Amino acid sequence: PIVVTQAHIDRVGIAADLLDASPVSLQVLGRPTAINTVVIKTYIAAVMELASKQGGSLAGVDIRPSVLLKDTAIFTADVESDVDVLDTGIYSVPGLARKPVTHRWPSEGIYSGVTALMGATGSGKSITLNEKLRPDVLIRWGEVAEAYDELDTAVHISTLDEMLIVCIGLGALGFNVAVDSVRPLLFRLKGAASAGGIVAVFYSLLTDISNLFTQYDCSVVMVVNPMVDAEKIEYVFGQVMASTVGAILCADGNVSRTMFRTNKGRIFN
Amino acid sequence: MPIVVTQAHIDRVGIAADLLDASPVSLQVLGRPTAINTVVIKTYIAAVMELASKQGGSLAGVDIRPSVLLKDTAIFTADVESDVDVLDTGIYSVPGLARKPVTHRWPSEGIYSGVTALMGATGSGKSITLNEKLRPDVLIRWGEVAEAYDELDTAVHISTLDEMLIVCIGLGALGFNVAVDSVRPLLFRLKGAASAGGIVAVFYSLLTDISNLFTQYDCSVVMVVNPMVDAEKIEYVFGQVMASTVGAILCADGNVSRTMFRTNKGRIFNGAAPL
Amino acid sequence: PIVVTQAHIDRVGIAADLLDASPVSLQVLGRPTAINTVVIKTYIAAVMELASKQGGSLAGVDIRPSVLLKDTAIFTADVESDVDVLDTGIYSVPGLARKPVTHRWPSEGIYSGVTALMGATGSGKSITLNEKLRPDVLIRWGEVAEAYDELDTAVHISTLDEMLIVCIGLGALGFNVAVDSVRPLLFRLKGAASAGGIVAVFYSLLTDISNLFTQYDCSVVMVVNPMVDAEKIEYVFGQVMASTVGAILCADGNVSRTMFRTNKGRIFN
Amino acid sequence: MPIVVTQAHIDRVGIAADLLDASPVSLQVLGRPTAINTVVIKTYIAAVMELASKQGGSLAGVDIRPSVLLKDTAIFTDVESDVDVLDTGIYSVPGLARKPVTHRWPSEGIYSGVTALMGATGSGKSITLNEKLRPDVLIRWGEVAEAYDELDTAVHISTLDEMLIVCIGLGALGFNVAVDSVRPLLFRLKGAASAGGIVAVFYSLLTDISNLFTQYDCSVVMVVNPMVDAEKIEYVFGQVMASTVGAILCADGNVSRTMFRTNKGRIFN
Amino acid sequence: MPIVVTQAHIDRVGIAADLLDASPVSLQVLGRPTAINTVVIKTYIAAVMELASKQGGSLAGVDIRPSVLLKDTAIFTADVESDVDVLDTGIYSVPGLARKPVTHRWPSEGIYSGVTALMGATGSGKSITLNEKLRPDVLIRWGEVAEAYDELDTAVHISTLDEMLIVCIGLGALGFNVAVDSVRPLLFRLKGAASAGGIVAVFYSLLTDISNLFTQYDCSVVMVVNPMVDAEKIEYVFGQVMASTVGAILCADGNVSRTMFRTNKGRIFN
Amino acid sequence: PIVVTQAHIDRVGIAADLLDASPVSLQVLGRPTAINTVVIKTYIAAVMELASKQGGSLAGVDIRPSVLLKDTAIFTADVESDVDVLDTGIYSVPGLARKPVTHRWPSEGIYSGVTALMGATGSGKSITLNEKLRPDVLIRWGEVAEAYDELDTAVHISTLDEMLIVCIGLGALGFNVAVDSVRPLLFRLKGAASAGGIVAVFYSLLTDISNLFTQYDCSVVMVVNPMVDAEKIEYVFGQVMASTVGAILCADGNVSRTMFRTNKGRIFN
Ligand SMILES: Nc1ncnc2c1ncn2[C@@H]1O[C@H](COP(=O)(O)OP(=O)(O)O)[C@@H](O)[C@H]1O
Ligand SMILES: Nc1ncnc2c1ncn2[C@@H]1O[C@H](COP(=O)(O)OP(=O)(O)O)[C@@H](O)[C@H]1O
Ligand SMILES: Nc1ncnc2c1ncn2[C@@H]1O[C@H](COP(=O)(O)OP(=O)(O)O)[C@@H](O)[C@H]1O
Ligand SMILES: Nc1ncnc2c1ncn2[C@@H]1O[C@H](COP(=O)(O)OP(=O)(O)O)[C@@H](O)[C@H]1O
Ligand SMILES: Nc1ncnc2c1ncn2[C@@H]1O[C@H](COP(=O)(O)OP(=O)(O)O)[C@@H](O)[C@H]1O
Ligand SMILES: Nc1ncnc2c1ncn2[C@@H]1O[C@H](COP(=O)(O)OP(=O)(O)O)[C@@H](O)[C@H]1O
Ligand SMILES: [Ca+2]
Ligand SMILES: [Ca+2]
Ligand SMILES: [Ca+2]
Ligand SMILES: [Ca+2]
Ligand SMILES: [Ca+2]
Ligand SMILES: [Ca+2]
Repeated sequence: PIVVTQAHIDRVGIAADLLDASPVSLQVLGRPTAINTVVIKTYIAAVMELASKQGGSLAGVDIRPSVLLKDTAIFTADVESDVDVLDTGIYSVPGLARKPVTHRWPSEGIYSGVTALMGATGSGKSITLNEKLRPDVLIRWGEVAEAYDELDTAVHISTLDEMLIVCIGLGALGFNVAVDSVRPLLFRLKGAASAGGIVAVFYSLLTDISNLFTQYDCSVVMVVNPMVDAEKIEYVFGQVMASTVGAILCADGNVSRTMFRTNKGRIFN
Repeated sequence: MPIVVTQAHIDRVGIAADLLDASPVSLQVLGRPTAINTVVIKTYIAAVMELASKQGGSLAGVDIRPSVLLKDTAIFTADVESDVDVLDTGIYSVPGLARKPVTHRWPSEGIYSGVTALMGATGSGKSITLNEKLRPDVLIRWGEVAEAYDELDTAVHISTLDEMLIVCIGLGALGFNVAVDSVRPLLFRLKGAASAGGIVAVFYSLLTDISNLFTQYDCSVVMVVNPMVDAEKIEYVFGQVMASTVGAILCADGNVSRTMFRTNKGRIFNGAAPL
Repeated sequence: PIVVTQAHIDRVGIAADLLDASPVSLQVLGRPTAINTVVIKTYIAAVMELASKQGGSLAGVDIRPSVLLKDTAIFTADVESDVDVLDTGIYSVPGLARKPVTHRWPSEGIYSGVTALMGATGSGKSITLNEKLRPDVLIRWGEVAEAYDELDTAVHISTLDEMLIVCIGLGALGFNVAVDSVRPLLFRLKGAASAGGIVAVFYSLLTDISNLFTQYDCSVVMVVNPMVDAEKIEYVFGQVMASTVGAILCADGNVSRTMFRTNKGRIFN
Repeated sequence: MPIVVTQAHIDRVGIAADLLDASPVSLQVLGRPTAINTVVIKTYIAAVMELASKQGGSLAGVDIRPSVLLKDTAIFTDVESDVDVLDTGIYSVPGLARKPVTHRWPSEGIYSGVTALMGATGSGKSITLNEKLRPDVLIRWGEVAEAYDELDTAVHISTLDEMLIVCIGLGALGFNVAVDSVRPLLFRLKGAASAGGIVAVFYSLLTDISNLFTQYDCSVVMVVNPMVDAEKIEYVFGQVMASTVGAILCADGNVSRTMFRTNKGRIFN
Repeated sequence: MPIVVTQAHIDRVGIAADLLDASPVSLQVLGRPTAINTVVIKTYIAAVMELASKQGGSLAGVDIRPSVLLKDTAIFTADVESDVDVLDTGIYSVPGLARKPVTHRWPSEGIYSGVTALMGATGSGKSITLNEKLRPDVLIRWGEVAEAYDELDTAVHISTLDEMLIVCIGLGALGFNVAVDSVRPLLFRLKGAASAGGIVAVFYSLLTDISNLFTQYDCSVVMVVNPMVDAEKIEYVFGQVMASTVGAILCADGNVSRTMFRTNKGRIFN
Repeated sequence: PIVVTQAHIDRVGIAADLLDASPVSLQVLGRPTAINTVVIKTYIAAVMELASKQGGSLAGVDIRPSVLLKDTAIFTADVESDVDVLDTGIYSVPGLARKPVTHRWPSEGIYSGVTALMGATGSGKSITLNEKLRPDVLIRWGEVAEAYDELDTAVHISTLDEMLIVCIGLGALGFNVAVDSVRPLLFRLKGAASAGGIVAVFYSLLTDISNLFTQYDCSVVMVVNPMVDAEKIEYVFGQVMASTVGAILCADGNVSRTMFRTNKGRIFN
């Protein structure tokens, strides 16, 4: 189940302070788009109210944003992916001047941010995620019908707005949030593929997503499976390590390589 | 050759209407998420049942084509380019099922509701395997040249993607074993930059979105997917398709080279089961 | 000459019925465009009236649509080849539920549809067509001045609309229509080249053209010459076999391979 | 060096006007078909004859340039190169149903149309043209300052409209017109390169240009030098032979291969 | 860790304002040339000096971020595509200096004003070399994940390209040793057809335009440049970057592989 | 210094004449754009007045167009580089019917036009330019801070308009003008790369620039260093020789190959 501890209730105020304190945006190949912080706060309030009506034990089905919120929009006419960078400007989510909040998951003493669970198709990413990682909240998005969908920890979303709402909203409260998968975004990345058979803005997006979680004290594990050649996966994994707080590589059902940025330092395997 | 409507199908009509009304769905490709008008599918089911009633249960595939039964065949309800910022359009994937999906005996025993993808190079024996080994109840024929399968009473000739989804969701929800030969009109018009495997990445997302659309409406559909891909990259593309569908079949030299089915007994790779 | 028999005159009514019975469209990389059936009927009536001015014998020059019709348009603001496929929709010309009408040309018992005469430049396609196939009507499009242009069977067109008018119009009446060449269309096909150095929509167009002829009981032979590498022609020919009712490959002035879908079944060489 | 107007040229003026008025023509590349204003070519012929009358018939190439004789040099009366082929339509200039008028230049008994003077850079194309071919009128387009520019046969143009005006205008009258070179058109041909490292519409354009000259009884030699690999030139030359009435290949200052479509048939070397 | 304002910096304030007003500048990429609003940089300098006055000259990088000091962070003053005719937009390159550039002691002795590119593969030791071996006065952090360098009092966290240029031109002109870790948010968003070396040609033009912008405002800036390039193609790109920057440093296996600096004693290669 | 001789003063009238006599344009992948000749004349007049105020000895800094002219625009809504060639038309600057004016620089008896100083990065182009070629006026564009910027011959420009103003303006008067570099124009050439890893319109632009100088009796040396592979430079230099009046190849700090079109003929090394 998804259980709401006193620790989560005590974080509600802090989560609001974090969201209000820093105005954030996101950019991909178009123009920077602001994130409406209010929506995330509204989601937290709705989750806590429902957790209250229950015995602290919540069902992932009941906490999906489409059910709790009237509108699921986070981003507040239309720009092409091939527009001059000087006409749109460039935005990256700012870093944290203070020391980031540490976590015990996915690794001991890991800083707040994003962890990328990498590997070829059928390498055992989903298996590693649910058996070895054991997340508190499992966001299921753009994945086919599996055994993980019947889990009470599973929260089924449709949009990128919904993913960020659940990730920032619940992650800030202290929950160990995971996403299986981020394929709907990755498989719709438009642009000229750079070195490694993948668009360069992919690495910028991982950093922007990681810093978004670092700023809101979230520890999120994302399954990242982009369309890349069997031999080019090693290069891409190395590049992703330079763009995320955590990185896990899967091969033949087992964990091939690891990287975690902890309070004890950067740890490689 | 005929399409027979059992009491089991008649009893599913209400259930199907509820499934459609219960969840609002959309679809996206490289542009803006587009809503699916559920009403049209319900209207199609009502028209099929009414005609099944006039005839003696038994129906001809020719008579159940949407262009004949419905005044308008539109399912999707100004114009966006395939190269527009992903943040200005947002991203949509059809949501998964929180409950256990309805199991089926076709195309494999104890299979979950969703989509099965019948892969293979040209002349690998996809259409042969589909009609001889699989034996579907309803055969949707789309963007295929004149073959023996067109003279079959199970054959329903469509022209649009809207029509394909109407027949697939409409009849599939009622319990019919629906098949699509081919899905090529869609595949050959996929605009975008080709990813690893000489095919657009959104192709795999579309298969998952189509699979979940059928999982939500308790459909068991087999779609024959013919990719414009090099002889050596077909193995990679299949491996990728397996991770995007409830069922996958590879064809090579008139036979079935590889299979994958997500059953109630678990995920089965290359089983000892004749189709 | 192009001789009009009583058999052709008796088909006029049936041709009009076939055209009115089914509304058709066509699509390439843009949006589906409807085919104005009326124009084809008007062309048939004009050919029959001229046939009547002569002794049933017609000169190919006199039956060109630009001469017989006030407007040659068949397709009834502007869409790019890289627009969302969900905004335009997808269209394929529907198949025939009934048995297709059989023909004696280009092969015995062949079903109505299209035959693709393939081969490298100077492989003998035009020679094979005019000497071995010997068509009743020879549509000449996008080909330089040759001996075939002085033939009374030759009808010189300029547009794709004109090609379909003569192909559907005369083909429905029972004439053995041939197109040399379909290069104006092929060489202007915009889009990213798929496996085999050719746009994938090329194979969809051949199927849509074939089914358009199957629906109107036409037996047409089109010279399909692709800008493809000398060794990649075998792959493309195999791909075309899956998209047409007939397929003929030319090499060194001789017929290399054949494929025909007949009443006796699919025949390979 | 001078351009002399014979009685034979004066007697062709009426016929030339009759050929231009008889058939309405257009041209297409990757966009939409654009009509050719025939009147402008007639106006040019009348201006050349009027000047030939004032002088002794001995005209200077400098004095017969369209920019000097005509107030407006436009022959064609905004669409992207990546637009749906069904929204623009397809156009190819129609073939001649009658036998084409034969010429003694560039080869004996050659049919009216276009001849492509091919070869690598510095293979001796310009040398072969002026020394071995000896053209009556030498159109100079997109070429650096050479000895051929000081010639009284040289007519310096700037636009494609001007090229067609001088080619059709003077060529119809019986003059042996040559173009060195067609490089500004070829190097501005936008689109995805097909087999041989060159856009497929290049071969369609050569056929459309050839048929335009076949219809107006012109015998034109165009030096065609597209950006192609040193070893891929043999493939491209073979493909061009299937798209033109004449084809000449240059290597090490000499003529490597030749192809001409004559009244005695197609002659290869 | 702190950012100290010397009398030398205070004496440069007037000169900096003169340099900015004297020459109107612009920037171009694949679109149309866009003017740089000089006033914003002057306003930033005034805000930094006023805060340095309230403190004891000792400033925290966090307090000097433009988003905190300025109401509006825009430097560039409807929308053009990256594939538009070059003749319809025109071409702009920031002009060179007719006079001798103002030399510095950092990143190398007697190096002319401009930009230095800190190159290398991912995890080659660029960030390590920057903070340990280079020791910058001001460390601009942009498009980089949470690291130890973010807790430094020299660290100034930006979000936009406008902010980067404000801090680089503003503080660099006063004489500060400014560094950017990194410029990945601009590089990874560079739209266009990749030229020889698996990278867009306008990348080299941008480095020269950025270099000259610093040369004109007597700025000594070190930018870590890490574009998506193949493991073996990095040598070619580094050689090409040397022809586009005043300084160039290559990193390999945590150490400095190669160097290039344009100094008063001449161009020095390793 | 930049010294103004009586020979330069005597050319002022001839320069205005040459400029008024022929209206010119320029085209790249868009539409042809006219060059305002008046601006070049205005620049010449401002340079001569300043030369007359000073001792004839000028400073490159004082003759920059941005300082002498109120507006630096030469070209007089927005077209994409992928637009139909038939909708924009094609323009090439016309050739000279008369003999081009000869020069003693960069080679003896060389015709007026452009010389391309080619080579890989650090091949010695800028060293060869300033030590071996010794230009009168040195235009500095798109280059980092070097020793050449402190020179009194150096004139710092920002736009393509400014480059043409100084090149045509001072070049017509008899000055030996050089551009280091033309990289801001080369590196911003949008379009599909042809054979040799470079856009085909690059060669057309060199010919158009050369002919622009041939028409205005200029002798200009431009260092041309486009992004091309280390082994593909030989092919490109070969194509450039067919597009310019002069061509110099640099390697290992010295001159590898040369080509000059002189009054004594074309000289190769
Ligand atoms: N092609 C295959 N053949 C056999 N077993 C496979 C195949 N693909 C996947 N599997 C099995 O599935 C497991 C991986 O499951 P899963 O976690 O869902 O992979 P992923 O999330 O990386 O796509 C493997 O460890 C293996 O047991
Ligand atoms: N090139 C060929 N030569 C011979 N037989 C062929 C050829 N292509 C296909 N076939 C035959 O057709 C069968 C496949 O038919 P079909 O099911 O329609 O293929 P698909 O649907 O995959 O295109 C093969 O098993 C074989 O008997
Ligand atoms: N380059 C060539 N050299 C010699 N003969 C050739 C050449 N190209 C074609 N031919 C001749 O022309 C014949 C083919 O003519 P044709 O039917 O017009 O070819 P296609 O229509 O395929 O282009 C060949 O069989 C051969 O006799
Ligand atoms: N790189 C070169 N080295 C030596 N001679 C050359 C070179 N390029 C051209 N030539 C000379 O120029 C002649 C070709 O001149 P030209 O007719 O103008 O060629 P093209 O028009 O094909 O470019 C050759 O026969 C040769 O004598
Ligand atoms: N894949 C790796 N395996 C082991 N150590 C690594 C790896 N990647 C980076 N490192 C360590 O990190 C150091 C580089 O850190 P850093 O300066 O942040 O690199 P960069 O800024 O170039 O990405 C290396 O010297 C090494 O000690
Ligand atoms: N990578 C390098 N390593 C060493 N010296 C170099 C390098 N690149 C250039 N040089 C030096 O600079 C000289 C070339 O200078 P320059 O003319 O400015 O080059 P460019 O051709 O880029 O204009 C060479 O002769 C050599 O002394
Ligand atoms: Ca998975
Ligand atoms: Ca089939
Ligand atoms: Ca032929
Ligand atoms: Ca030449
Ligand atoms: Ca770093
Ligand atoms: Ca240099």
